[PDB]
Amino acid sequence: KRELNGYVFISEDWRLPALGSSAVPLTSDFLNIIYSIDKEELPKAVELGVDSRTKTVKIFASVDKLLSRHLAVLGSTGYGKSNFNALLTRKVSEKYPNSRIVIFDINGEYAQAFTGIPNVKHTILEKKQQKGELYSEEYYCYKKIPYQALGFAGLIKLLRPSDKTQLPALRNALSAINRTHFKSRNIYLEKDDGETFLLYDDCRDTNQSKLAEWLDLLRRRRLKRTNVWPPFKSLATLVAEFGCVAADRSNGSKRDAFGFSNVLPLVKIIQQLAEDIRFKSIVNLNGGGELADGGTHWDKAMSDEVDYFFGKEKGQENDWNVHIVNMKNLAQDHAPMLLSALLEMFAEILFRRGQERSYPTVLLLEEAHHYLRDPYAEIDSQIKAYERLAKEGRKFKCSLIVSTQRPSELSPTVLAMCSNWFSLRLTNERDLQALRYAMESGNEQILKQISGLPRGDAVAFGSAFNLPVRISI
Amino acid sequence: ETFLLYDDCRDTNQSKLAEWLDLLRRRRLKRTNVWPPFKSLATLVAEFGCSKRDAFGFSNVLPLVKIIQQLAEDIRFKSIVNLNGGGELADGGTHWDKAMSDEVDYFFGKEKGQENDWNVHIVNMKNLAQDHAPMLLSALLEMFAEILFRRGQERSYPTVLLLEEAHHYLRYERLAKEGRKFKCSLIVSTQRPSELSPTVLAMCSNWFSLRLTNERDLQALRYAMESGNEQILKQISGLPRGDAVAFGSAFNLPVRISINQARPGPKSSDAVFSEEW
Repeated sequence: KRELNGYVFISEDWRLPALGSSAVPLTSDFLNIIYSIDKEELPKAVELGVDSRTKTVKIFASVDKLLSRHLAVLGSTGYGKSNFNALLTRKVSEKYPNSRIVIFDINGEYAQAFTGIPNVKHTILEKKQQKGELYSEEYYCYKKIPYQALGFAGLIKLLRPSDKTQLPALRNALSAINRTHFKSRNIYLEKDDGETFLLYDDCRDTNQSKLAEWLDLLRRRRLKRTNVWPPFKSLATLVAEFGCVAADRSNGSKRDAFGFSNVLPLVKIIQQLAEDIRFKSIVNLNGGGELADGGTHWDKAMSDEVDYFFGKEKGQENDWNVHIVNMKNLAQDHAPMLLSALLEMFAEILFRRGQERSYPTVLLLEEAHHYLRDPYAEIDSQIKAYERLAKEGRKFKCSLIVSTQRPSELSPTVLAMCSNWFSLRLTNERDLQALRYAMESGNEQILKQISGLPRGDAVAFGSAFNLPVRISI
Repeated sequence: ETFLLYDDCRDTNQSKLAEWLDLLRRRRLKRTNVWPPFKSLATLVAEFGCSKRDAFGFSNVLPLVKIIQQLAEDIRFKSIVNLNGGGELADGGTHWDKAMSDEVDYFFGKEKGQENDWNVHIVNMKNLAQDHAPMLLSALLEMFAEILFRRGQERSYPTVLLLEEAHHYLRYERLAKEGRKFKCSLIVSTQRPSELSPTVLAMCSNWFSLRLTNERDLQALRYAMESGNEQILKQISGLPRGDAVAFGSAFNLPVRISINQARPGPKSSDAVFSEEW
């Protein structure tokens, strides 16, 4: 209808046309009027593309409500999905140079087209340029992660003890890591008064009538602290030591073969995992760190790495705006177990940070089905972690962008939290059926159209768009 | 005389534990007056699961002790529920009864015939994680039902209960079937009616349906409707904002009305990522 100011469109379907009325099609001006957006969204809008039917009208979307909730992109990789993601990220970056975006890459394609943007870094798993300088190739730094961040629960999960009394032995061993004195091959210390404490390396029966009280005073925690982080082999020796000793009734010792028989799988798996090339190249197992007093050392060993990957809080200056994490030298076996461990820690840090200080964040995880779902197990531990991360993501300032190619393999609960959908061509039936089951703002016509979309054509529907439309880009 | 207990299957003082457990089961020991810490269950299970503590029967109870010790040091879980104890214990066998009754009386009001203070209660749970809401909320509802049964018909008081976003934890069902008998009412709010059990939608007598779009959700509504026709279900697929269709025992004929605005409204706080950039 025409008002004193201009043309306004109203969404209601309770009025019907009169009998005998003539019908005419619509021109470019009417499409412009219909597909427009409110005036208050003009400063917050971004160009996205043009419709594939008429190629005459430009369609804009409010960033605030597009990224306030979660977002998901579905399609086939290599047919324009990567181009769409790169274009969306690049267009987001240009409007606000002071925006923070983190990208978890799988193959080295997303870093190629991001050149010419201030505050761009790289990571593969030296020379640093000044602030404001653009980005070119051959400016890639190197880094890796040590095992101090995995934590008590992380080591428990990786070792997966599932027999006998292995669990209590591991708990006792891991409770005595801050008080392990290590040298080239000698683990011993003299006392302050003058008494000398010694340990042996041979696995033989020697003066074990006092080894029980040695471990007793170790558990009592009245022994000297340490200032260097012990190497990875320390836990193997510690777990081997426990369970082979016993307390005799009077002046004796016992070498129980059953205890060593029960313990041997742990040392076997530890030594098998220690010797590796595809794994040993990511985990810094050497140790040689620095400790802290007070007994609270676990928190910082994770906080520092969370800060390194994702940045600092408000009020503390940061130098990077876009941080692509390019990973290629990771075997397909260890990806779901290592990558999924990087998100629970981020969720915990987000909880600890609180509402008082927080910074807007955009995350662009790619190939979700590779690490969100373990392909050689049925345990849904990753499901709980992901859903807790998503739940905390809306309470605080965070937003995810899921990007997969085989929607059937994804858990059906994953698509529940998303609010907007971008879809490409799909050449299967199971993926379409999965899409229809767990979607919102549906329409049968677009669902039929998406079966035979050509190259470069995508559909969009959600809370941001008032009327679903197909765009070309 | 005192005897100690450990966890790591220690081969220490394995001579007289059998008579200790025999006397414990025979109920001839001394009773305490303080609540033990929650972590003691791990040691109790370790002791009861094995004149020598064999390691073959211990393997049969590994998952239970593992889970109970895993939940012990989880920071999120212990921020909502107490795990320290230290309370008064009465004399007899009614110690659980008061422990449930006092908390239930605190939460869901007091018994009729006694003075009360509040008339409207708002329970705010934003710090509770989504991985733990079902268990705690279902436990609270079960406690409420169990306390309701033994209070009696003549001692009950009317109560209206609102349950927002109810499909997570209503998915045991004593409340929905005894609410009428024990003078209690429920209001259900859910944006996905399919997840709700098919037997809970039948007891409702009035319906206030806003706009729905998914095809599966609308089919579940047709299955359990009892006071409506197919002529009005077509309007739901295109209802504008603020409009609703109502039908039930309180309406002579189905109607399509536009709801008013409440002043003051609720806190619709929404995060803005453009002002801070």
